[PDB]
Amino acid sequence: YFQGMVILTLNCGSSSVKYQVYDWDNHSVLASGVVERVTQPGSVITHEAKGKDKYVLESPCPSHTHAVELIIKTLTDPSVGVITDMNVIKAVGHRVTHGGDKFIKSVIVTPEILNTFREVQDLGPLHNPANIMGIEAAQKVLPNVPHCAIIDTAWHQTMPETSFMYAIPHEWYEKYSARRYGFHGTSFLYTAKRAAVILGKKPEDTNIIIAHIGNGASMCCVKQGKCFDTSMGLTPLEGLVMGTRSGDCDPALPFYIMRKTGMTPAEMDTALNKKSGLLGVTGQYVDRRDVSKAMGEGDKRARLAFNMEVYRLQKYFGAYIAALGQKPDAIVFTAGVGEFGFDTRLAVCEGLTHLGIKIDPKKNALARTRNAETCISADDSPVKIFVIPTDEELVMTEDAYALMKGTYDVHTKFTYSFQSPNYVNKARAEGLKKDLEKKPELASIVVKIPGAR
Amino acid sequence: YFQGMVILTLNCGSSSVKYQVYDWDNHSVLASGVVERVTQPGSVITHEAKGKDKYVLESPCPSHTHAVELIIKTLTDPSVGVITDMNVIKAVGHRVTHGGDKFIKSVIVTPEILNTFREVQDLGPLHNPANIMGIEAAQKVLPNVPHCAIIDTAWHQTMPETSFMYAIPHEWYEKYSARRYGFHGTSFLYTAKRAAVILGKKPEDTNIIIAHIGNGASMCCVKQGKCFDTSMGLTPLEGLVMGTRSGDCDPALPFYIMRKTGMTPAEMDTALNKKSGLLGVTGQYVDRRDVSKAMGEGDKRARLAFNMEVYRLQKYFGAYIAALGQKPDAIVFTAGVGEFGFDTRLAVCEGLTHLGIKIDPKKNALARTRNAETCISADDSPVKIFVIPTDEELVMTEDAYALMKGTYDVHTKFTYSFQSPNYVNKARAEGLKKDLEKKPELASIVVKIPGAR
Repeated sequence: YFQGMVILTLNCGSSSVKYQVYDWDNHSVLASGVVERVTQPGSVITHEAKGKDKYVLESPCPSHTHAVELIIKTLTDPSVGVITDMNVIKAVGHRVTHGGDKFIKSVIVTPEILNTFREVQDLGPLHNPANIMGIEAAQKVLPNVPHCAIIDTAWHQTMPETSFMYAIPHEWYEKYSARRYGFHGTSFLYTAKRAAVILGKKPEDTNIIIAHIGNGASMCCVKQGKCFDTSMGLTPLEGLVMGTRSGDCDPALPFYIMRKTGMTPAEMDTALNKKSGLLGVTGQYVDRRDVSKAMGEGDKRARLAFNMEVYRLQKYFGAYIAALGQKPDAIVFTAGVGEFGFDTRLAVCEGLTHLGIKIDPKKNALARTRNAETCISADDSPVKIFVIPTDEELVMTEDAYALMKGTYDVHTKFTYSFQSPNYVNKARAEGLKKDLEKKPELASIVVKIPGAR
Repeated sequence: YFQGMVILTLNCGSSSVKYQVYDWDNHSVLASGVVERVTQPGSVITHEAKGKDKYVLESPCPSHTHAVELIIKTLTDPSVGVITDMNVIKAVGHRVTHGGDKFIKSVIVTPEILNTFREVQDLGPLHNPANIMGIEAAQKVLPNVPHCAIIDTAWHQTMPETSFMYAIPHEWYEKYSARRYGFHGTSFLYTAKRAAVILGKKPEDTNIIIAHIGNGASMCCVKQGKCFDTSMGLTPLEGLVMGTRSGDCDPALPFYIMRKTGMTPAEMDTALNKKSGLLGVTGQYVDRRDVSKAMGEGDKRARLAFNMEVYRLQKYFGAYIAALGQKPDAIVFTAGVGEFGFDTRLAVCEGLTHLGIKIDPKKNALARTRNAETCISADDSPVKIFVIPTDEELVMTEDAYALMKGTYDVHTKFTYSFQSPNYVNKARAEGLKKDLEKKPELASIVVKIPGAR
């Protein structure tokens, strides 16, 4: 088939470049991978091509430009590559963490848009610099395609002022744009649209609450198909318990600890972002799988951390049920913990039965796959409970494709491929076949999509 | 009657001493008042004796000791005083803001207890110093009676670790006692016991949520008669919108503003505590009455502030309903806004009807008095809604009396006078008679107390 409608997506950190290559016309992920230790000694690419063994190559990358060059060379390599030449790529979608209130939707990057991103860089100091370096790097390597910014905060720009304002001097909002922004926008967008499909409803008629529980974790209250409130803040620090981030805390606590320790703002910022969360409580574990294993071994710090995560999730579900003003149609679990953390999901939902959330423990225990969307609520639960594995890369891919085509708009005026009842994820469909060979009962909880033919 | 069982209560700030004199055996408030501008030029006492016109006298008070001496001289004065001599006072109850996790209940002050308070002073740096100066001052003026500490954090010491731990390095808890403490303890204790009386239930069987909405504002989740969670934090800054405090905020926001402004921790701490909240949003108003009046005049900043307060209250009610694991027996509004802010109460409760909270707007509009406990929910509301005017001074009075007598203990093992169905507040009963002359329909919403004869 025609292989020339390929989209590259990139997510660049201070020392890494994650990539995916998507063939739009054949609806397939051709490859994904990561360059690690970018700007550091020992840079190394790990490249996973469809149907091939993992490929690993050490090659120095003192800059993000070297990392993008290494990706392209690997993708076009005759033996391990997946595209015939670099011109097979027709657009690049880049992750940008923070758009302030200057960006409500994805954009094609221009010099003026880059200047605008510089205005907001100070809102996302720990993330935007490397995202922008990645844009600048890829623009040099792939100069003849549109480079698009898909912005983690943009989904949340529908929040009303009563949700996004902090109770702070109004001049801090007016002069410094201090307000709640929220993150995980591509994940919430994707899972909100999938939830509408599963419910058989137009998005604008849906009222749902989504928990993206990954290493970073946040919740979104989706009222009439749009973000109404979300748990992260000006920055990704606020809200739920996370792997290394504190989430919610008395704003005066960091200042107290500073007076006790001598730490300065940047150090306190690092402690709250890199040494808190589950790692801080347990003293050693970031991954929820390690927390759960240690709890089962009797580790009281892990048991505490697990329970703190559960309790804060319960409180946020309660808060956002209140915020919705009505019973939600559904709650959604996504990201790694949402998809695999059956014990977290059980403990959260068992504490919410008086709010209409009734999990079925047998269904919940079966939902331990990234390859299927499932319903784990009891048949008669007032509120449906879905596990919807996310697909941030597909949002980035489709935004770049639609911007390149000229049809992209904000989601209240734009229709995504994955809003179709007949949308399929080819790689996940193949993985599900394998999952069902080993656990046939999983088939009984896969969602039944209205109108899917 | 015998007039010699008198208790003095004191609440000392950096420039003020508030006092009340309670005759225990005659169950009556003899006087209350305040010395203002203590330690400052123009110190002045305002003294309100039962049945008398307000008395105001300017008299220099360079120290809290001078302020306590002025109070005692005024109380024993032949024309404006209320007690024959200083030895009529048999105990003094002092407000202490912060007890850390070292104090779970009220105590008679000794030198060793004062040393222990010094260990925890750094947890309550903005409040404890003047509270302790007040103790030391009154011990010199009234050396022959017990001085008792009634501690705003103590009520909350029943919180379990899953509620009180922040997701921070465990060493910050272990070395610096960093955790959630909560405040308004005397108000929550009093109103929780009154709510149990009104419900006709033993306290240990009650599950209620209390909103103390004063200039400072916080909420308490009372599970099985004990604090389970509360909205203030390590310090009084966390949680609800307040007159000048921010409440909840991304912990990284103060550090961002610092980089934008040059402010240092103590200054940022002052901005978040003294220039935020309603004052920050509106730019000029602290009192909810001014916010509501300005909203009615069309002030968009006041309308925003009012709505932010309402919305955060809704979210906390939702969170604490979740935390309870069951429908609450009741929600309670108290303190000045809880007692008089009918518009806040209406807006909050109308957004919670799907959580069982059904206000009756006619009842709600009648509940604008400090002189009665009322029920403002619809007759068939799943969750009762009570307005219970608080009485922090009575808790302080009774704790001091019971400590002096030797019967005091933590509230799970001690019975207060106001747990009786037949408890009456004499001054409020007289004020209610006057309220009913002007608004007879108020009588229809006054609580009917089971077992009250």
